[PDB]
Amino acid sequence: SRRWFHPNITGVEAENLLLTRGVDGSFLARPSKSNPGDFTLSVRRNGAVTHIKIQNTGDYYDLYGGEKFATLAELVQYYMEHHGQLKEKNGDVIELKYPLNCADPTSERWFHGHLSGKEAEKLLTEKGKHGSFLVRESQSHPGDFVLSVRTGDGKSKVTHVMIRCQELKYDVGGGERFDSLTDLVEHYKKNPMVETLGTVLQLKQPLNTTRINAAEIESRVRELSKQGFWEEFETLQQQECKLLYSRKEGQRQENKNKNRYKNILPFDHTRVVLHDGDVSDYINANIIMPEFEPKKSYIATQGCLQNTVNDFWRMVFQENSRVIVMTTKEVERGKSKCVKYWPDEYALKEYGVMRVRNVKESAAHDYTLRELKLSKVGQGNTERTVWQYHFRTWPDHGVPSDPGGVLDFLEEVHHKQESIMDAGPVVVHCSAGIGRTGTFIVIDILIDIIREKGVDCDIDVPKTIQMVRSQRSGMVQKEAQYRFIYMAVQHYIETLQR
Repeated sequence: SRRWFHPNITGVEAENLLLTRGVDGSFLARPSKSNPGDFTLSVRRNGAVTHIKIQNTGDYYDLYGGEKFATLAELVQYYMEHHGQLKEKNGDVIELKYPLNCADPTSERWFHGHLSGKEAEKLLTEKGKHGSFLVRESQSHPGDFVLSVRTGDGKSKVTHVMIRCQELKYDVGGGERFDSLTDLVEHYKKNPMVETLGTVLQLKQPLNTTRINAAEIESRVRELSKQGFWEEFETLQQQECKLLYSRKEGQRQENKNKNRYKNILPFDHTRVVLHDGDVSDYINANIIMPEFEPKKSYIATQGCLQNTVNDFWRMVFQENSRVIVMTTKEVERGKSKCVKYWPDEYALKEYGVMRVRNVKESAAHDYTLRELKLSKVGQGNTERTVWQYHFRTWPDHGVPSDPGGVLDFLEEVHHKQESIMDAGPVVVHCSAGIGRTGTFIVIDILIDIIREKGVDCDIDVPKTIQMVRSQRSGMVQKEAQYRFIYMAVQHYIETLQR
């Protein structure tokens, strides 16, 4: 439902498109062909198109020479409405007014392309349930399309609705003619077709094409590497307009300086709220609570700023967290991604009301473990041990070339968490708390399913990531992190089968 994203036009085609069926204020987004992994926002201005470059780093999105953002959709939403203002060479505003929509269905979850009617029915027979649907290119073979829906031994059935494609518009056989399959699908999702005898063709969810058996990940990763990692990742990105929840508190003027990046904010419905303060209730952090159709939870947060060290420790104590995961080096590559928030070994420091004492550091190859004792000043007895696992060897660009460093790291983290009864959520941070942080948390979630349920269980990487992204914006930034997640689960899986 991210309709203004054109998954493969050329920037030249994007110009003529904006100049012919757009007006001043029209815009679209497309992936950059010249800068793989980055994006171009094309905008019509004074009857001319300008192209704004957006870099997707492993930590955020970077409007070149401007602000950083968690997702494309949050970036567009910012300028279309909430605050924003995007300015010219001098100081004249470039206004984003009118999304120019794309008709390409190839990235949509429900779209399957070349597919027979008997293979679709088998797919819906097998993995589907009530309301599961898919859209394939026409059997009876014209150049039309077929909507296959599963409704309802004979209690269930698959119904095939044909979709006419006539002079660049789509329909079933009566009613409205739509500019794209996506508009058609969204329309008849909201207004279900009814059969002559009353059967309601509800469209409740596209047929799941991404869930696999965990024991079978080696073959799926093979298929994905030959359908493929990039297409699967783009299909997930195409779902980000469903995740534009409000971030008002982080947007309050009093909280602006508590964000390392002003537009990378915690969702209100999941943010960590600091109690018993002096505002003083705000930290850029979200509970991540995995849910699927007794568990381990996480706090995803940014790296401390100088003025937020004390609230970070307020958070750790309040939430009874006993394990921190730091995914960024102590000295990175010149610019601070996190202010040091822990004492040196055998030292101790007060942080506001909070006292912490570094009891011991164990140096491993890929990480340092710091044993810290946190307590409220004046009230030793509120004291508890917090174990800081500082991951040291994550590369500065890209992901690690082997995930064995991360897996051993997370194994230690998991056993420590398990050793403390009723420990609160594991704290995880990186620079903005979404990219690297998102990668570590998703990996640990999937590995946890396999630890409980064993190797004969169902895992679904895109849906797990979408579930995480509804609790903090832009979790898991790039395709290389996405592949890393599959790779990490694979090597974990071929260690239990051993």
